Amino acid sequence: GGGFAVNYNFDEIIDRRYTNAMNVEGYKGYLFGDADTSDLKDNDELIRMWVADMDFGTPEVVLNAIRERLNKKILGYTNVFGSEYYEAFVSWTKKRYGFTFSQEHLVFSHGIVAGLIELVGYICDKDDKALIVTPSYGPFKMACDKNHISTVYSPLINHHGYYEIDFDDVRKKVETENIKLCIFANPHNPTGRVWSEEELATLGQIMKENDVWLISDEIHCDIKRSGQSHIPFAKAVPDYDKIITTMSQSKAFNIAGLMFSNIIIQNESLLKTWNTHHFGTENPLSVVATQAAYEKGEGWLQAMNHYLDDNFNYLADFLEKELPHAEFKIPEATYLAWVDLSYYIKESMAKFFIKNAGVIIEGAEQFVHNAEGHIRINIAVPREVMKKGLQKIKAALV
Amino acid sequence: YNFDEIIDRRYTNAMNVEGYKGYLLIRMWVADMDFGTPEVVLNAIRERLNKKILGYTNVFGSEYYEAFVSWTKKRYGFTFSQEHLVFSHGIVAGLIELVGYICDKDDKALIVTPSYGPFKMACDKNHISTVYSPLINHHGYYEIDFDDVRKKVETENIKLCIFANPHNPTGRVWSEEELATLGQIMKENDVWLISDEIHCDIKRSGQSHIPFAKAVPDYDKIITTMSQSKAFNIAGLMFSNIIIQNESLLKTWNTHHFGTENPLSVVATQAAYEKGEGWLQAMNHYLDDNFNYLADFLEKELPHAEFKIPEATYLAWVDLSYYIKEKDIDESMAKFFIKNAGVIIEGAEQFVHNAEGHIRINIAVPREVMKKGLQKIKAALVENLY
Ligand SMILES: Cc1ncc(COP(=O)(O)O)c(C/N=C2\CONC2=O)c1O
Ligand SMILES: Cc1ncc(COP(=O)(O)O)c(C/N=C2\CONC2=O)c1O
Repeated sequence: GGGFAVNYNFDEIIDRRYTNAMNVEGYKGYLFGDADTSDLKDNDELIRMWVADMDFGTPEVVLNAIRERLNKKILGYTNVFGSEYYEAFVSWTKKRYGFTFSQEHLVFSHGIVAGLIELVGYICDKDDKALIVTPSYGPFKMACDKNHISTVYSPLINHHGYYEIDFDDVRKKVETENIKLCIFANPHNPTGRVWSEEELATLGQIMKENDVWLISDEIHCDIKRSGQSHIPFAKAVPDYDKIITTMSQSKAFNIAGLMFSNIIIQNESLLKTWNTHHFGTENPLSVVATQAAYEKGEGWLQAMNHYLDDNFNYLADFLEKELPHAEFKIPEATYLAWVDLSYYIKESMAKFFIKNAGVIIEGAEQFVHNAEGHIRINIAVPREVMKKGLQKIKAALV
Repeated sequence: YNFDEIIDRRYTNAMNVEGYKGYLLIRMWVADMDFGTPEVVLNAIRERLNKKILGYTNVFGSEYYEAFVSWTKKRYGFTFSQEHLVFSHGIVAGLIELVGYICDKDDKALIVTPSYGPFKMACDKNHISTVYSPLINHHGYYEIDFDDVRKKVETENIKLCIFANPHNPTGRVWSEEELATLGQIMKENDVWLISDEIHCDIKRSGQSHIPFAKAVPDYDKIITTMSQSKAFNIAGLMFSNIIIQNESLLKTWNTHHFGTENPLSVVATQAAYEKGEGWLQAMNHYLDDNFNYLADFLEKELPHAEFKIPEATYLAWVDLSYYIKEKDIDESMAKFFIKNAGVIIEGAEQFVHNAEGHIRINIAVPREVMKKGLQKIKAALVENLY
């Protein structure tokens, strides 16, 4: 059955020390690069609310699938054979979004950023340009950089944390610049928008009219407030084979470390390129984990989302009371809160909050453009941890 | 340990079982083992699952480095610097990336042949042309043609040599003298060398491994790749070591490399270094006994085949030229043996060049499986021969 009867405990404090977790160990390198961080007090017991992995356990249904695979004793060369994996994945997309795609069109990457890097290389020639809306998940730009593809930004319009696409701006840029590709988060990181069919259709008709490819990164699509629906870009715009879809269970099931992602490529030419040029076999533990999420993970994921919704409600009340000049809207999707602290801001905000709050967040410097004065707070943590972090953030701003 | 155990590989999406009607029944083909990954490794992965979260991971601090370098020191007297250790998702992914950084459009790569095929495919993926130096064959004992290598390096724009130490498919464990001589050629011509040492811990009693960078310590363009994937039967975990001693290339890697690591892959690999030596020694003893049977079997039952016990690997390289000519076999020997023996092997076609007439037999299998496979191979060859 679907996992609805089990009581889960999202309040559980799970120790992440001595696990080589980037969340615990690697904030200085990620946030500050090669810069000197000697001014940071090494012995600060930091509350982690930065990188997008969860402090909630990967559900036992997923972990038990990995255990059963280990019991088969050999961890040799693996690939996705037959149709069982495909059937599990398309069953999920059909059921949840009315989205179907052919088995031939499904290929695999070792995480979605690796997929983006490879895709951009195949799609874009040296003098082609890519468009992103801003603020943006940073690896969308890094994937272009890695391929020597220049990026153009279209800043989203912001009303008090409710963001929308400036279609006039996108259209102008697509028409006047050599834009070959748009990389797009549906739903959006860091703003949390769940795009409507109408928004996606409007963007799709700009892309079709201008022969622009669009990669829809839907990795956050199953993390959303109760009652929200997700519409895949390729469902909203079903008449264009240059929409590529990326989805995984990494975010939803807290298995980013397993590096196994779905890429749906509807363009026969690009698919041939992928098929003949893509190198890599698959990790058996990663594939069994992901398949287990699709087949068995429904109940747990619902419970996780319900708990997150209560965390967002607490956060909203907390900000209203304790930081009334901050601006926040509960996002429609993701476990990431985007908070405008422009009023309180008088060095990078990530450095500020580590030094002055003992809290690790992400700031404007992590989101490319159009992010001034904001932080991103990861609240996929026990409510008690979130409370402690919010208290420290508040103390530092006042 | 019970290396005789028959482990079911069906319903595990294993290439070895599902893929052979695609890469081109008793399975003796692709290089993973039918021996279980050792419990000391599996139990490390189980312990890591008990920590509940499988999030973003990298190699932090020095415990991994300490484990790996203690292994290389103990076993080969080889040490290297922590700063020079980076990671790839398997060695072929690492080769593809390294070739891209090292070589430009009109640089060529050199490989000795016969070769592991992905050495050439790593060059093809980077649009780098490959040049072949055929090894010299003395009745299944292979040697480098130093005259040929010297010529090719001097008279063509060879930027990189990709080298297997020990060698696949011939099994050669190169001597200090061989490595020193080859290294000096490369040093004098300013040629990068990638020494792929993935088979280095699978070797006969009485054979000792010398890393290329140990034999040739004063040339910083020797790159070493090592893994526990072959030795511990964990190729599915896709996690590999690369030792880059050249500061410019290391800077390029650190700036341009993308990827995090799989926590289950890292724990597994670290466990093999920290706890694996006893199982590995036992496995090697059992493999040696498989080779002794194979050598006896071929001498008695297929006397026209040419075969030498390989110094390393679990892979037997067998010249069947005599039989192919006498029978006028006009299909690949992998098709021949699937159809006529019900045995899957790798034919000459998988090994780039200088391979015609040979097959490669994987004998990292229970001894009774190997015996059954060798019986069927022999029967298909001697049918209607005197
Ligand atoms: C839009 C988007 N695409 C792709 C990825 C990568 O997912 P993977 O396949 O690597 O699991 C992320 C991860 N979000 C990152 C992780 O750290 N903070 C973030 O926002 C993301 O937000
Ligand atoms: C010399 C050499 N290098 C690298 C690899 C790749 O190892 P990975 O990092 O992927 O574990 C192999 C695997 N040998 C292959 C595997 O199948 N048949 C063969 O000959 C090999 O022989």
